[PDB]
Amino acid sequence: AAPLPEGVSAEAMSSALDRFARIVGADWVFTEDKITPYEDPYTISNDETEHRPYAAVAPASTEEVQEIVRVANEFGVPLWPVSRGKNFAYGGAAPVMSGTVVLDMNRMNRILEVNEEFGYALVEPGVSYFELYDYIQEKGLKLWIDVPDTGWGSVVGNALDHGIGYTPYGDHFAMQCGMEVVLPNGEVVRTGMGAMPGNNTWQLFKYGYGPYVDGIFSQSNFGVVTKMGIWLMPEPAGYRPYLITFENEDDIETVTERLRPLKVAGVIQNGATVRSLVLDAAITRTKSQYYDGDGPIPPSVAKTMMADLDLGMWNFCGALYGPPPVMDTLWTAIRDSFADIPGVKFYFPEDRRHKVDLLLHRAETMKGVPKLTEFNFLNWDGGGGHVGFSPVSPITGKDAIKQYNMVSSRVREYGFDYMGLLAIGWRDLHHVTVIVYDKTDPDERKKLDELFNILVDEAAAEGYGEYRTHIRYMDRIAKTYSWNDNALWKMHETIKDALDPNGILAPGKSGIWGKNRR
Amino acid sequence: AAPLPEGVSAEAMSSALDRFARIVGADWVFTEDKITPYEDPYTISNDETEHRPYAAVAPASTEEVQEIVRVANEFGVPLWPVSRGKNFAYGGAAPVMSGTVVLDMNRMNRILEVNEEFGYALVEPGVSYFELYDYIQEKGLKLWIDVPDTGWGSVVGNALDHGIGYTPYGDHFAMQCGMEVVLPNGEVVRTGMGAMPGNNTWQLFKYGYGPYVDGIFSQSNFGVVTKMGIWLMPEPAGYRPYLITFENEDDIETVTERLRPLKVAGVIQNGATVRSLVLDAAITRTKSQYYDGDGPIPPSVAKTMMADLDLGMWNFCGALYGPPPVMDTLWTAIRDSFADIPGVKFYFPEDRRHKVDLLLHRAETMKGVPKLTEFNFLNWDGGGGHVGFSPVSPITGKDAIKQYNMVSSRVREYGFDYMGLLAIGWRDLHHVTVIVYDKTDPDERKKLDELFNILVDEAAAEGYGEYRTHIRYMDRIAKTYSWNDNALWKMHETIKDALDPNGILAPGKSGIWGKNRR
Ligand SMILES: Cc1cc2nc3c(=O)[nH]c(=O)nc-3n(C[C@H](O)[C@H](O)[C@H](O)COP(=O)(O)OP(=O)(O)OC[C@H]3O[C@@H](n4cnc5c(N)ncnc54)[C@H](O)[C@@H]3O)c2cc1C
Ligand SMILES: Cc1cc2nc3c(=O)[nH]c(=O)nc-3n(C[C@H](O)[C@H](O)[C@H](O)COP(=O)(O)OP(=O)(O)OC[C@H]3O[C@@H](n4cnc5c(N)ncnc54)[C@H](O)[C@@H]3O)c2cc1C
Repeated sequence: AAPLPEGVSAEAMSSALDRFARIVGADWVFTEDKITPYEDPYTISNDETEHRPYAAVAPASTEEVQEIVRVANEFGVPLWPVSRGKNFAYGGAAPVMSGTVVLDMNRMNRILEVNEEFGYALVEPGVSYFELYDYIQEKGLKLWIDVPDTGWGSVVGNALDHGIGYTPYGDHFAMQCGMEVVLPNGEVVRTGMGAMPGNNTWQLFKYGYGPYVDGIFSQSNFGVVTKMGIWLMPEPAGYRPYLITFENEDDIETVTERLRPLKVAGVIQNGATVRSLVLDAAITRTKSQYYDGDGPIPPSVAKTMMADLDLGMWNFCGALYGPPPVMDTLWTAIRDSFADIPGVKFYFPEDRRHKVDLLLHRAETMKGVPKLTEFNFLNWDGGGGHVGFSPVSPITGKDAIKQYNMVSSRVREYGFDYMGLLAIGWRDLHHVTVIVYDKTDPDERKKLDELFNILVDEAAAEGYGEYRTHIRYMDRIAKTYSWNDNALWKMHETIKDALDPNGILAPGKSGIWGKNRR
Repeated sequence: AAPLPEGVSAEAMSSALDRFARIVGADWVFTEDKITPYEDPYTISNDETEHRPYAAVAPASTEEVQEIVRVANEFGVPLWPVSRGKNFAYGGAAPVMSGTVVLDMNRMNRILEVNEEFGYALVEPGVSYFELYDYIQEKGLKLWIDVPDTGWGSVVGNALDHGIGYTPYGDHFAMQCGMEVVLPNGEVVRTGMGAMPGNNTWQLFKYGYGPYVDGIFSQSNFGVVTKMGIWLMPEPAGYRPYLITFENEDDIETVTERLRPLKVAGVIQNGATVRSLVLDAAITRTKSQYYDGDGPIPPSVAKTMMADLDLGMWNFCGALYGPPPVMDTLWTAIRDSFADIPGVKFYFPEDRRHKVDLLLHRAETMKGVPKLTEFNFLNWDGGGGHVGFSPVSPITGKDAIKQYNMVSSRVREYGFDYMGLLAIGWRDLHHVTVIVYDKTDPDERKKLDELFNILVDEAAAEGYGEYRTHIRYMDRIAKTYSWNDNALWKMHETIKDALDPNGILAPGKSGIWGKNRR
């Protein structure tokens, strides 16, 4: 069902696939029926010709990657690199442009080094959070990792896409240090201290000397990353996870105001996440257990869910790290910041009367333990796919309540339950909207797509721009960053054409196309 | 005395200078006698044709910068951008290539915003640490800045060169967020959230969307930065600076071993700096006050200096930040790490019996107060210039003692006093050598240059590479990063040729030349 990419003959694509099998072995080129796991699991498009991978190649080594790229250049065949291809909600493993060949690097799954005394790992793209965690536990190394939830994905791939987690080390790409890259011309480079032969500092110091370029290979089609370093947090002297609940939907305004100073100054040591009722309820319950109506849940049902589950309309999870005197002092500051809000409640794990419970689950994540759960937002409405919209805004009550109002209104009018959170990294607020939908139903897919377009449009007019998005929306989000007639993308295109003149790496990633396709 | 740059006619250079004065006004083009402050203050070269600026232009605004660059392209005339041009020990304001016109941006000195609730500033390149500090004190804003010592320089220029300071915010470029850049083609771009019109998040979130490119404009000739954001630390709830001295030169091995875990885990909240006797003595004394010999100081004199000044052979300055219970807990951990070393002593300010004193001075710096001092290493030998060599290494005793041994041996054999420190950022050790010399004396200049070359060569063979260097050595340091036949510089050159095909921005910065001069 997948078309050849525009400009590429069937002869060309056939020679390429052939030379690919000479490079990796015939068993490691997939076509035809074996392509289905490279499809987006959470379909949005109703046009079945969109975002369709033609083929996949799975190399064993950096140098194989290089040969493939050289062949790609030779026949004009475009590649879409994935590390493990678990980018669910963002298109999974699927390309922007139909007919692109997937460059699957899952087989390159070596943990090249884990260093306990300097707190780092050097990993290939195939390495999962589960495998890294399991390695560390197995060797008994006193290190924590930082994981998404749910905890599927590549350490490399998630970091390159600017992914996040729930410890002090939650900004994954900020913790990156050193990479090896195959450039679009097939040359291989190492960044930072890795460009110096005989260094023992690749993972100890980011910059090296000269222009700092690691960042240009994140959210990018400027090269293929084959090795990447990441800093790992030493196991702390203590760990106390907490949940603060708030009774009223309006509380999120004053909560955000109080969060701002604690986060700017670092009194809260990890990202602060304040989740709406449904998002946290969906960890241990489904909709049909509280309401049989087709549409979003009414208020009386909300109050029932709150009483059963000991949750609020807003649910703030964070954690304390370090020696008990430190944790005690920080807690005093945090708790005092919220004590005077009517209806507030404060919980540590021992205060949770349920044995299967939101805090108990999130406590795992904020300690860097990768988990899958039986229930999460995906099962709230008995199944479906999801998409997320997570634009950046200032940490103010005004911005938080305005986004909650704007988004919840539209989401509910479209027939979806509102599932949103307010996330704070350091100085950055994100109102994150999660929309679960029936990806098998074309009428729902249309509604979802339309809702998504409108949410982005209306958010952008208030000055809130997206930092990470699905393959289907990459062009749209790029057009948000339109200052001076798209001057920044004009520079990205200049760099693209110099590094990749034949435009063979992931055409359209981050809205970057290349001279032959612009 | 300054030659035209190679390839540029006298006609061409004359038209350019003319059009420059049409752009900025005739009063803001300097030539002839007014060029002398653009010379390197600490001459190394004995060839007086090297590193000589032909002229200087001082624009008032971004858009003037753009016009200049467009004219530079038109006549083939190369520019060397400076923010304030206080890069002393690195060449001052002077270019790598003689005949380059200095683009002096000192007049662009607006503090565009200082935001107390979100802890940031947006500054133009002319803004000094002194001016930023003075602004904040004047408005009574509860923010600290992070300053070099001595505290001259541009907030922008120092950060772009990967400069450092002495608070938790000591990695200046890591604290950068958002910039405006004039590209070598004269187009203007804003990075991150600044590329979205109507954002209020330029200084709140680094990435924006897509490839992260801010880094490529650091230590670079890829564009001219005209505005830059930087995060500022909220004033903490307490501040306790300390000095730990060690009696024996050999102690630095075990000291580095003990520093490693404290720094990796962040128990020490700022950079750790362990300075040799002379470097700290030179803050309050000169050589001739303790020894009249021409050569380096003997051991008996060292012991005299230690007893007078309450200093050791090694002197560790750091500081505690936050609420007293936190500072108390961290101090316990730090002090216990070193208590068992024979001859160790521990001081807070009230324990220093001298009123003019190393700890009292460094206490200012580790609180982000910019200062000049009457005495520092520059006056140790009655005057001269300086150069520094600060390569990266792992935080081990073995690496520290090996570098101390290697460097002190050669430095002393050349007739200089050893002045060195062990600096730790987070995971990175730097043995920093400071060499003070008589920049007026050509025999000393020759010795210094030779010593410098040899120190770099021998360090690099042990796997220790430099991250920041003088204009004279930029090509040399680039050749350190030589893996895969200089593959990283080959990529930098690809980017240079695409962004700057006429090679008019700072030819030779970081060893990056451009097609017309390679
Ligand atoms: C229920 C749910 C919860 C989620 N929770 C989180 C969360 O808490 N935090 C979070 O950050 N994300 C979260 N996500 C998003 C996503 O699932 C994770 O971020 C996941 O870790 C990303 O997949 P990956 O690691 O395999 O990346 P990949 O799919 O391997 O890579 C992502 C993209 O990066 C680029 N890329 C990858 N590898 C390379 C390479 N080697 N060289 C060049 N470019 C490359 C490509 O553009 C690729 O499409 C969630 C998703 C869902 C569905
Ligand atoms: C005694 C002594 C002590 C020192 N102590 C320290 C210290 O503690 N910490 C430290 O970090 N340094 C230190 N230094 C080095 C130096 O003095 C400082 O780093 C100083 O702040 C740098 O000068 P500047 O800020 O004006 O940078 P500039 O000279 O303005 O800029 C430096 C370089 O960056 C580039 N550049 C600058 N601005 C731009 C722009 N807008 N766009 C593009 N490229 C640009 C150019 O390559 C330029 O040559 C010390 C030096 C001496 C002599």
